[PDB]
Amino acid sequence: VMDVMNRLILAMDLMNRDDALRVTGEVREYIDTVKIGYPLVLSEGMDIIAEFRKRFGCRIIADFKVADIPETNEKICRATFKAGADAIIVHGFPGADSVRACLNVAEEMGREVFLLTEMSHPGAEMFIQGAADEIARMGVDLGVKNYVGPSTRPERLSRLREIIGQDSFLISPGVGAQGGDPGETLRFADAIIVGRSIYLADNPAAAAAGIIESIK
Amino acid sequence: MDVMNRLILAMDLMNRDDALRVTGEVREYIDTVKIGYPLVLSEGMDIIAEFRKRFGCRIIADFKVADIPETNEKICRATFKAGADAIIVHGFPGADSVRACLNVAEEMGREVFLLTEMSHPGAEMFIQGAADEIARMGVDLGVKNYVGPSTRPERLSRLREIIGQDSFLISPGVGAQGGDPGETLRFADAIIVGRSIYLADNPAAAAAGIIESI
Ligand SMILES: Nc1cc(=O)[nH]c(=O)n1[C@@H]1O[C@H](COP(=O)(O)O)[C@@H](O)[C@H]1O
Ligand SMILES: Nc1cc(=O)[nH]c(=O)n1[C@@H]1O[C@H](COP(=O)(O)O)[C@@H](O)[C@H]1O
Repeated sequence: VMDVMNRLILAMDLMNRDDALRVTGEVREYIDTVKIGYPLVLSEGMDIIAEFRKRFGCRIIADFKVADIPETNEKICRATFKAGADAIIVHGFPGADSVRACLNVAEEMGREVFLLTEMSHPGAEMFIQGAADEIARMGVDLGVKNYVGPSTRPERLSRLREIIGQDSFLISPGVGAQGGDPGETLRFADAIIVGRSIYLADNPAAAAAGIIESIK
Repeated sequence: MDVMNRLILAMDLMNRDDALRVTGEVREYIDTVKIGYPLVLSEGMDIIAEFRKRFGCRIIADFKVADIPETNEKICRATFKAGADAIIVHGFPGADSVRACLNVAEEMGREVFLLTEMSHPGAEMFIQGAADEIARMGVDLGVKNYVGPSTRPERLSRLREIIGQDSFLISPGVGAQGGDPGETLRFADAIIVGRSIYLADNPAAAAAGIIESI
């Protein structure tokens, strides 16, 4: 599994290059793993992945929540890995053929898929939650090794960990701004994802150091 | 929206030169192009403005937005700043996520299209069982534009029933995935067609043939 420094992944959702680079640079002593999503990529281009690599030498997880038909999923993954992403986040809700298409590209290109089962926001309770245990089981059956589950629902995060087993790698968003607690989340997740609590702080380095101290 | 010839081109070529050439070849037959992540992630969001400049077509951004409300609002902002007229959003992440997109679209004078049931086989596993409820959620939220599957005309018909004749419905899965253009247009206002046109020997003839059948 990826060795995430301090078990802390930065969700870099700032939307301009200058701020995103500044904040990431400020927290680089604490965090070697950066999640980059569409807010930054649609604002600055896929070449932002290259810039981050060049500047920081941090692993990059492309949080693209890939959720299309198998053929389009393959293309999205190929474009994403071409750009230098280490891993990509894929939705499970569209079903097994869609997830398999992503896994096939990742195997071909020597990269990793993270399967998003249950989401962290309240609306996830409407449709996703009821499918999430089966999505997770589908992942295990497909040979998925890396998973994403919600900090905001510790009981659900615990069930996801049970389903995937201790050997699988589990990362969890919803810590801080959405209400999840870092220590409680780390009972089940290998690493926590944190965005606004760090990138909106007056001193992102101090914010990162504080979270890390609180999980020692 | 008034889609010329009820035909929307799904421009999923991944190289700017091919995408512009092929779109140029079929421009006399369309006025609406769906641009997705294959082209955007390969060539940049500036491709949208380029399509507007070259073709003056309407642009639907097929981004199947599927994040938390806060991230959804950022995605929609970036997308509309790039010049998209509309964005496709998944309904399965629930009402708050959809609402976030609706809010941004209202601010910038654009439209949200709600994707309920998808066209590929895997849609049967989780999406299909939720699709009617997702459509009723769209109705509650005041969504006027929807996407449903050409490959399952009874499911497309049901979607039309739920949303009513006044809502706008577009449908992918025509051609390559097995959906029929004429049957799909019994229920949808417009069909989305990708590979059957853009992978054709003669894309212009492919489009003209389709339009001849409908
Ligand atoms: N991928 C995600 C799946 C999810 O269920 N929840 C979630 O917040 N995310 C993402 O994680 C990050 C959470 O950031 P924050 O709430 O710490 O700011 C954002 O990039 C979200 O888009
Ligand atoms: N947005 C979609 C929802 C969907 O359910 N099926 C689908 O194919 N799409 C998209 O429509 C287009 C279908 O293209 P083709 O099958 O005609 O090549 C592709 O861009 C897909 O990503």
